[PDB]
Order: sequence, then C-alpha cells, then structure tokens
Amino acid sequence: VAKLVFFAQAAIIGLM
Amino acid sequence: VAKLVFFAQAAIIGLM
Amino acid sequence: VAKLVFFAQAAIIGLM
Amino acid sequence: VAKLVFFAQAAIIGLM
Amino acid sequence: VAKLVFFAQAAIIGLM
Amino acid sequence: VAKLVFFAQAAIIGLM
Repeated sequence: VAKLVFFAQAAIIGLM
Repeated sequence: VAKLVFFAQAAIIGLM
Repeated sequence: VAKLVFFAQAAIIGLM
Repeated sequence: VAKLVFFAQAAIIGLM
Repeated sequence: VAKLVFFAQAAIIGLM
Repeated sequence: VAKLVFFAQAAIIGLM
C-alpha cells in the first residue's frame, strides 16, 4: 500500500 | 483477526 | 503507537 | 518451520 | 536477542 | 539479504 499490511493464512503475507 | 496485528509489549506479539 | 505499524521503502520500518 | 522466516519477494512472505 | 526472532504458534511472537 | 532480518532498538528495522 508504502504501508505493509500483514495477513496470515500457514504463511504470513505482507502486502504493500 | 486472518489480518495480522502487531503489538510491542519487550516482545512483539502478532495477534490475529 | 503499543500497536506497530510497518513501512517499506530498501528496508522495513516498524513504528510504534 | 514454528520458527518464522521472512522473505521479500514486492510482497513479504513469512514462511514457517 | 537487538535481533528480532519470529515464531508462530495462532499468535506470532517476536523475541529480542 | 531476499531473506529479511529484523532489528529493534525506538523502531523496528528489517534489512534485506
């Protein structure tokens, strides 16, 4: 987004 | 929440 | 913030 | 691995 | 450890 | 490094 938005699903994904 | 939320409690705790 | 807010731009910066 | 390992692939991928 | 070592267990813990 | 290495000292710094 830069901002890092973190999700977990297990892999962690940080999207910009 | 899964959206991962980070807290600096020191140890870092990532909460869902 | 203590909630952590992550930024990237390189290197990542987590600001409380 | 769980030990969390971070990769900057951009998106950040935390792998176990 | 400073170095942040990340573990997952689900909560993520980053220990110094 | 791209593997990410996190440091804290405040704010967190992730170095590739």
